[PDB]
Amino acid sequence: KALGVALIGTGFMGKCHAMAWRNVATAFGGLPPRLEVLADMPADKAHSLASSFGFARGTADWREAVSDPAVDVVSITTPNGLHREMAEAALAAGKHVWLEKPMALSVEDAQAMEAAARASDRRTIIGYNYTRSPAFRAAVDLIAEGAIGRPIHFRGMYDEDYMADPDLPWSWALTRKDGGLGALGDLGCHLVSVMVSLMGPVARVYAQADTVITDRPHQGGTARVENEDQAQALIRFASGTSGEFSCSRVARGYRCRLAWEVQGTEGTLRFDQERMNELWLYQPGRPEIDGFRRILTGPAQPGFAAFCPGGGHNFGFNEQKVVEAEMLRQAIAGRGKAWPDFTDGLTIERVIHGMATSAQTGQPVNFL
Amino acid sequence: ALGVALIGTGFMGKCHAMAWRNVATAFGGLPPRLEVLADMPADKAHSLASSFGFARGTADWREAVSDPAVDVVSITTPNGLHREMAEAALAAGKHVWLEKPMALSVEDAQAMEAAARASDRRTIIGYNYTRSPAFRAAVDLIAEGAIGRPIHFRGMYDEDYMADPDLPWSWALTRKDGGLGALGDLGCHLVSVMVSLMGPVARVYAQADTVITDRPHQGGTARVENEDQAQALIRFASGTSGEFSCSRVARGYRCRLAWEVQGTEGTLRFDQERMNELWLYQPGRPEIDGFRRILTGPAQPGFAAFCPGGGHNFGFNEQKVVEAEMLRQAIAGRGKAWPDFTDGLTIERVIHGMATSAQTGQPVNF
Amino acid sequence: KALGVALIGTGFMGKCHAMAWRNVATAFGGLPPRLEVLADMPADKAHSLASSFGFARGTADWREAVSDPAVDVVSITTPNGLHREMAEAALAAGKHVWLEKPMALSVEDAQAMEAAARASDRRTIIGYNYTRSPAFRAAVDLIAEGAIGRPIHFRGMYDEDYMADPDLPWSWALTRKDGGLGALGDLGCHLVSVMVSLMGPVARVYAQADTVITDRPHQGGTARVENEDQAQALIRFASGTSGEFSCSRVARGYRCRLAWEVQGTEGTLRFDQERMNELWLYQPGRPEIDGFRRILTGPAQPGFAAFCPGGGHNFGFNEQKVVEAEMLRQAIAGRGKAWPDFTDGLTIERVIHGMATSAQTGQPVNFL
Amino acid sequence: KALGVALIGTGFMGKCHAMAWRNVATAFGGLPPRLEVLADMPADKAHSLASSFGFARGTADWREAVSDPAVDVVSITTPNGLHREMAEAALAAGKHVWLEKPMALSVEDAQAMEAAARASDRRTIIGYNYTRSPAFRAAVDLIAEGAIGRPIHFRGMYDEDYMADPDLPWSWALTRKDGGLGALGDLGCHLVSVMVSLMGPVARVYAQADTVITDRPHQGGTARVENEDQAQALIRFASGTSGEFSCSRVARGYRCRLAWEVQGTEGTLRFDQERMNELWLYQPGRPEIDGFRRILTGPAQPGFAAFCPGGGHNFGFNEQKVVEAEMLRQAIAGRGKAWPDFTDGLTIERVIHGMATSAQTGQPVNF
Ligand SMILES: NC(=O)C1=CN([C@@H]2O[C@H](COP(=O)(O)OP(=O)(O)OC[C@H]3O[C@@H](n4cnc5c(N)ncnc54)[C@H](O)[C@@H]3O)[C@@H](O)[C@H]2O)C=CC1
Ligand SMILES: NC(=O)C1=CN([C@@H]2O[C@H](COP(=O)(O)OP(=O)(O)OC[C@H]3O[C@@H](n4cnc5c(N)ncnc54)[C@H](O)[C@@H]3O)[C@@H](O)[C@H]2O)C=CC1
Ligand SMILES: NC(=O)C1=CN([C@@H]2O[C@H](COP(=O)(O)OP(=O)(O)OC[C@H]3O[C@@H](n4cnc5c(N)ncnc54)[C@H](O)[C@@H]3O)[C@@H](O)[C@H]2O)C=CC1
Ligand SMILES: NC(=O)C1=CN([C@@H]2O[C@H](COP(=O)(O)OP(=O)(O)OC[C@H]3O[C@@H](n4cnc5c(N)ncnc54)[C@H](O)[C@@H]3O)[C@@H](O)[C@H]2O)C=CC1
Ligand SMILES: O=C1O[C@@H](CO)[C@H](O)[C@@H](O)[C@@H]1O
Ligand SMILES: O=C1O[C@@H](CO)[C@H](O)[C@@H](O)[C@@H]1O
Ligand SMILES: O=C1O[C@@H](CO)[C@H](O)[C@@H](O)[C@@H]1O
Ligand SMILES: O=C1O[C@@H](CO)[C@H](O)[C@@H](O)[C@@H]1O
Repeated sequence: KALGVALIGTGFMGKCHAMAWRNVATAFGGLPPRLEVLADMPADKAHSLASSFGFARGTADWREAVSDPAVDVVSITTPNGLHREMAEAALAAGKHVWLEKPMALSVEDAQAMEAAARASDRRTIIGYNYTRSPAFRAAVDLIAEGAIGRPIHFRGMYDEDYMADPDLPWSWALTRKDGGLGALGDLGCHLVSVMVSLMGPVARVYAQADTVITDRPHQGGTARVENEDQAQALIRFASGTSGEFSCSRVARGYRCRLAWEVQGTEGTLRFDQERMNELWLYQPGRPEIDGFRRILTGPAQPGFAAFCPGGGHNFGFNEQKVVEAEMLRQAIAGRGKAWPDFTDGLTIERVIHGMATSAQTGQPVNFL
Repeated sequence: ALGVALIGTGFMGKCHAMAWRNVATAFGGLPPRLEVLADMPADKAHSLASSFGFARGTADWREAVSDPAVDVVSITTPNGLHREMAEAALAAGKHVWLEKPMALSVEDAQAMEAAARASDRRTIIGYNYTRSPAFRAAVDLIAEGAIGRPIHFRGMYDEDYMADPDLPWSWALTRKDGGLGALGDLGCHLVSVMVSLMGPVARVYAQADTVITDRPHQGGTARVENEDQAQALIRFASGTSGEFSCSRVARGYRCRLAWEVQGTEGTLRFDQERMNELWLYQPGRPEIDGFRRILTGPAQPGFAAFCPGGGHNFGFNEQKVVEAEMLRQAIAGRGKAWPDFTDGLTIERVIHGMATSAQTGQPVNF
Repeated sequence: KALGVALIGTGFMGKCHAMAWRNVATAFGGLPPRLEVLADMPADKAHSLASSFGFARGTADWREAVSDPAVDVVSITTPNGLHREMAEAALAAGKHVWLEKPMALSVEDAQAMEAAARASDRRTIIGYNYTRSPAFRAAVDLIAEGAIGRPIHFRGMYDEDYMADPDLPWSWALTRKDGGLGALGDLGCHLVSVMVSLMGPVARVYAQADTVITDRPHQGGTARVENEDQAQALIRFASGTSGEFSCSRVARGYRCRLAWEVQGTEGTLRFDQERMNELWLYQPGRPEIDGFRRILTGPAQPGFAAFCPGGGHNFGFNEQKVVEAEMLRQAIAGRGKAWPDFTDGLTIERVIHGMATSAQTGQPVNFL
Repeated sequence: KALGVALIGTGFMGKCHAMAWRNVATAFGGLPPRLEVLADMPADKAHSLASSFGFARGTADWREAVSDPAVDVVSITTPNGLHREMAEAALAAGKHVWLEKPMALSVEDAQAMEAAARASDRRTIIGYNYTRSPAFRAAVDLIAEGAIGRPIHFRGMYDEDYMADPDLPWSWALTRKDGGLGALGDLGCHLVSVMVSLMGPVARVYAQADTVITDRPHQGGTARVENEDQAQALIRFASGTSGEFSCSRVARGYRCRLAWEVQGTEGTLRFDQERMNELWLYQPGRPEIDGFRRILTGPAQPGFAAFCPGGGHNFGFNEQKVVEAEMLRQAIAGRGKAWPDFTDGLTIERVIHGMATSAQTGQPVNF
C-alpha cells in the first residue's frame, strides 16, 4: 500500500516535489511512496534526473506518467500553459493530482479543471507551499484560538526582483495568451492563498497595476511585455474586514519577500517569508514589559516536530513541500482534507483575475 | 534675536519650547528670546513660563500674539483652535509655526492659506517626520539617482493610542468638532513624507473603518463618528503608484510611520520606530549583494549640528529643533520653509479626498 | 557501485542522517546511496523505523550492521559514551565513518579513535554541521579573498536553554564519568569547529566555567549536576589574533544561538545561526551609503544551488546534513577532502578539554 | 536660587552639556539653570559659542570660569589629561563638578580627585551617560524586581571604528603619559559603568589587549601608538557571577555599539545602544507564544515622560545628558544621590586600569 508517484517536470518545483516525495515517510512515518515515473524533455535529461532523483524510470512522454498502472498520484510542475491538459488527463486516468500553482492561464481553464476534479472522485491539491510553514500554520491556529481577538485589518505584500533587470529577454510567459497574468500569476496567487487562509474569503477588490519594463530584448529586436510587473489592491473580505495587497517581480533587493500582518482587536501577527522561522505576536501586556514577541519556529508549531525535536533549528523552504506531500498523502488515505483542492483553487484564480480585471476597467470587482 | 510667543504647553507645546531653547545652540546665531507663553488656566501658564524660561505667562493668547516683542508664534493648541489663532497671529503681522493638521476642514485651511498670503509673513506646519537626518538623506539619495526612477511607494502610519475600547469618548471623535480621525492625526504626516519623496498626488481610492464605534461617555456610551483606520491606492502626478494607510488602533505600534520607495535601480526603506536607520538596496556583485543598513551620522542633513559622531541616536524631539531652524532661516530670507500654508492646503485636500473616497466608494482626482 | 549505508540510531541526528542519505543524490546528482541496514533498540523500533526511513532491514544488533558486506559507510548517531566502541568496530570492519560530535567523553578515547581511523585507509567525518551552511561557507571564502583584510578579533557564542529550567530532571549526561563535559561537549565543540575554520588553529585559552543549577529532581529526591552549564574563554590563535568564546545550555530564550563575528583590518563579518540565511558584511564605503550589508542566502553561496535556483528561499538546518553527506561521498570517491576527519576532530577535542582544564585550574592552557 | 553654570570645552561633550543645561528645567521643571561662563580656546571661539549657546560670557581662561562667583557647578569636558587639574581647582573653589569620563589618566590621579571631592563637601558626577537611557534604567529596575530571576552571566561589548583608518593622524591621546589608556579609557570605562550598575562590583579580571595600528602619520612622518585599540576580559563579580567584557576603537562598521545582556535563571535582558530605544526581555511563556519581547521605549520607563508623553517617539543620545544634568541638579538640592560620584568613579578607574595591567602582564588582577 505504498503510494505510487509520477512526477512531470524537474525544474525549481519538479526537484522540490522530488525531494518532498523522497523524505515524506522519513519525516511523518508510514510507507515510503514508490517513485515510479519521472517525465521531462529531453529524454536524456529525464533519464539522468530519474537516476539521481531515485525514480524507477525517466521518460520524455508525460502521458506515460499519468497512465502507468503503478502510479496513484501525479505531481505536475510544468509551465502554466500545460496544467489544464495534464491535470485533466491525470484525473481521467483515475490519478490523484498535486498541481503546481497557478491552476491554469484563465478562469475558464480553471473552471473546466474544477468540474473534471469533482467528476473524477480523486484528491487534488495545489502547490501553495507558503501555507505549509510551521510559522504560518501556527499563526492560523493562534487566530482561530482568539490570540489577537477579531481581525480588523490585513496588509500583505510579495516582492521579488527576478524581472528587475531590463536586459532579461522576452519570453512566452510575458504574453497574455501564453503567459496569463504577470506578477499576479507568479506571486499574487501565493499571497491570496495566505491571505484567505488568515482572513477568510474575498468579497471585493479594487486594484491598480503597472508594467515598469514594457519591452524586452527578443532575437536581436524587442517584443512587448503584455502582463503586469506589479499590482496593488484594496480588499473587502466576506467578513466586511479591510485588506491591503500587493505583488511585484521588479522590487529591487527582495528575493522571497512574502510578508503579511493581521491586526486584530486584541493583538497583531506579522511575518516575512525571508525570515520564515520568525512569527511576531503582539498582545496587550503590563506597561513595564509590553511589546511584540519574536516566536522562533520549533516543535510547538505544526509540522516542525516531524523534522527536528529542537527549537530554533531553522525549518527550510523545501521542507514546506514535504508538509504539502504529507497533507496529500493523508487526504488520499481519507485521514485529512487537503487545501486547496481544485474547488478552493478556482476561488483563488477568480480573485487574482478579478484584480487584473479591476486594474484594467478601473472598477471594483465583487465575488459571490 | 527672534521674539517667540508659544500657545499651549502639552505634547507639542513642550516640544516647541525645547526646540526654541536649543535652536541657536545647535545651528549658531542668536538664541530666540522666549517672550510670552499662553496656556489655561493662568496658574499653569505662570508655572510653565518659569520652568520653560519664558519672560512671562498669560491665560490670554490674544494679547500674547499682539505683543510688540513677539515676531513668531508657535501654535500647539487643539485642532479646533488652529484657524482662529493662526489668522489672529498673521493679522497681528507675526510669522506662524502651526501644528498639524491645519484645521478641521479644507474650507478652514483655504481661508488660512489666503490669510498667510495676505500677511506676507512666513508659515510652517509641524510635519516633523520630514526633519530626521534619515528622511532628508533619502530625499537627497533619490535626487542623486541612487535608486533610479521611483516606480512604487508603500507607506503606513500605525499607532495604538485608541486601541483600548474603554478609552473615553471625546469631542475629537465627532466629525463637526474633531474633523477626521486617523487621517487627521496620522494620515497627514504620512502624506507630508509621501509627497516629499514621490511628488504630488493625482488620484486616490480609499477605504476606512470605525473599529470601536461606541465609547464610554458619562456612565453611558457615545458614537465614534470618524475613522480608526484608512487605506488608499495612490496615483502620483508622475504616473507612479502608491499604497497608503494609517491607524490609531493597530495594536503594538507606537510611532510606526514606515515607508518604502522602490525604483528602477534600487529601494529605500524606513521605519520611524527605528528613526536612525535607512535601508538602501542597489544592485551589487552577487557575492556581496544586499540591503545596506545606513546608521544616522554626520553625513546626513542636520545631524552634525547635534553630534560629531555617527551612531549616537538622533531623537524625535531634535526633529523639532531642525524644524525651528528651517523657520528661522525662512524668516531671515536665507531659506524657503516647507510646508507653508499653501503647501499645507494641498496635504489637507489629499487627506479629505481620501475620507470622501472612502465615504462615496469612488476614486477622487486632484 | 552506489554507496551502501548503515545507520546506527534514529533520534535527533539519526533521522537527520536518514533524510540526508535519502536526498544527497537528489540535490547533488550521481547514484542514490543504498540504505542497507538501520540499527536501533529495541528491535521493534529498529524494524518500524527501517520501514519508514526506507532501509532494507532493521536490527537491534549494531555490531552485525557494521560487519554487513553490503555496507560501505556507517552513520553513528548514538550517545557520546558509545562513539569510541562503534567507530573503532566500523573502521576495523573496513567501513568509512560519519560520526556525530563530540568524538567521545575524553581526549584519551579521541586519541585511540584518531589512531584507528589512520591505521584504517577509510574516510572519516564528524557531524560539525554548522560548517555546512551556504552563509558560513561564503564567509570563509570572503575571508580567504581578503574581503575584510586581516582578522584582528573573533567573538563567538553558542547559547541554548534546553537545561535552563531548574525543574528539568537530572540525567546521567550531567555526571563527569558517564556524561563527560557539559555545555563545552554539547555546544562548545560546534563553536570551536566554526571558530578554527574562520581564524585558524587555537594556540592558547584562558577559561571560566560554572554549574549554576547544582542539583536537579531525581527519583523524588535530588542529584548533583557535576559538569558545566556555561563556559567562557579568551583565545589566542596561532596567528597571534585574539578571540572571545562562550557556550551555555542555560541561556534563557536562546534555542540555537551559535553566533560569531570576525573583525578584520578592512571589514567585519557577523552571523547568527537562529537566522542562518543572513550574513552581515561591513566594508568601508562612501559616507552617504556606508553600512553593513545583509547578504541573504542564495545560489551565489556554496551548496545553495543544489537545493534551489532562487535566492531568499531559506536553506534549513537539515539541509546542512545533506551538504555534509555529499562532502563524505566525494571524499570516499577521492574527489575532495572531508573536514573534519578524526585527526582534525581530535584537535577540537583537545581545545574544549583544555578550556575545561583551564576553568578547573584557574590557569591558561597552551596547545602549541 | 537658579543654579549658576560654568562650562569648560565646547566639543562633542561641551556642546552636549550646553544643550542639557539649557533644557533640564524645560524637561523636569523648577528654575532654569543660569548659563554664566563658557571657557574654550581660542578666545574668539569662546566669545562666539558663548553667544550661540546662551552663556552670559565666554573666556579663553578655564580658571576664570571655575572661580566666577555666579558659578555653583562646573561642566568639565576638556581632554583627559586636564581633568584632574580642572576638577581639583573647581572643588577647591567650592563648586560642584560634572566631570566627563574617564576621571583622569591614572588610578593615582583618580585617588587624589576622590580625596579632594570628600574634603570639598561638594557634589560630583561623572559623565557615564549610557546609564541614563530609559531602556537602561528600566533594565536595572526589572532585574531588581526579579524579572530575569538570579543573574548567572553578563556579556558586554563596546565596538566603534573611529580609529579603524590607519591614515588617521597620531595625537598625544595615543601616548600612555599624556593620553592614558586607549579603547579601555574611551569606551571600556562606559561599559564598566553599565556592567557594575547591572551586576554589582568586580572582584577579578583576566584580560587580553592589542594595538592593531601601532604607528600613525605625524607631521609627514610617523609616531608610535602606545595604548590598546581593543581589549577583552573575563570577569568574576563580587557576587561570584561570571562576565565577558570587550571594547574596541577599530571594529569596522560599528559607530556606538555598546551592547550587553544579562542572562538569569528566569529570563534574559539584552540591549544595543545603536538601537537605544529597544530593550529585549525573555521570560518563560507557554510554548505557543514563547519568545523575547521587544520593549519599545516610552513613558513607562524612567525619565522618558519628562521628554514626551507618547511611547515609540525615539529618545535621543543627547537627552541622556539632560537626565544626567537633572540627577546632578537634584543631588545639589539634597533630593537624591548622583551616581557615580568621584568615590564610585575611582572604583571604575581601578577596574579599567586592572584590565590594562592584566593584559600587559598575562596575569589575573583581584580587587
Ligand atoms: N510553488 C512555488 O513556489 C513555485 C512554483 N513554480 C511553478 O512551477 C511550474 C514550472 O515553472 P517554470 O518556470 O514554467 O518552468 P521550470 O523550467 O522551472 O520547470 C518546468 C519543467 O517542466 C518541464 N517540461 C516542460 N514541458 C514539458 C512537457 N511537454 N513534458 C514534460 N516536461 C516538460 C521542463 O523541462 C522543466 O523541467 C510553474 O507552474 C510555476 O508557476 C515555480 C517556482 C516556484
Ligand atoms: N507634530 C506632531 O508630531 C504632533 C502634533 N500634535 C498636534 O498638536 C496639537 C495639540 O495636541 P497635543 O500637543 O497632543 O495636545 P495637548 O492637550 O497635549 O496640548 C494642547 C495644549 O493647548 C492648550 N490650550 C487649549 N486651549 C487653549 C487656549 N484657549 N489658550 C491657550 N492654550 C490652550 C492646553 O492647555 C494644552 O497645553 C494638535 O493640533 C495635534 O494635532 C500632537 C502630537 C504630536
Ligand atoms: N550535530 C548536531 O547538531 C547534533 C548532534 N547530536 C549528537 O548526536 C548523538 C545522539 O544524540 P541525539 O540524536 O540528540 O540523541 P537521541 O536520544 O535523540 O538518539 C540516540 C539514538 O541512539 C540509539 N541508541 C542508543 N543506544 C544504542 C545501541 N546500543 N544500539 C543502537 N542504537 C542505540 C537510540 O535508540 C536513539 O535512536 C550525540 O552524540 C549528540 O552529541 C545531537 C543533536 C544535534
Ligand atoms: N561621555 C561621552 O559620551 C563622551 C565623552 N567624551 C569625553 O569628553 C572629553 C573631551 O573629548 P576630546 O575628544 O579630548 O576633545 P573634544 O575636542 O571633543 O573636546 C575638547 C574641548 O576642550 C577644549 N579645550 C581643550 N583644552 C582646553 C583648555 N586648556 N581650556 C579650555 N578648553 C579647552 C577644546 O577646545 C574642546 O572644545 C574627554 O574627556 C572625552 O573622554 C568625549 C566624547 C563622548
Ligand atoms: O511561485 C513562485 O514563483 C517564482 C518566480 O516564478 C518565485 O521566484 C518564487 O519565489 C515563487 O515561490
Ligand atoms: O501627530 C501625531 O499625533 C499623535 C496622536 O494624537 C501621535 O501619537 C503622534 O505620534 C503623531 O506625531
Ligand atoms: O549538537 C547539539 O546539541 C544539542 C543538545 O544536545 C543542541 O540542542 C543542538 O543545537 C546542537 O546542534
Ligand atoms: O565616550 C565616548 O568616546 C568617544 C570616542 O572618543 C566615542 O565616540 C563615544 O561614543 C563614547 O561615548
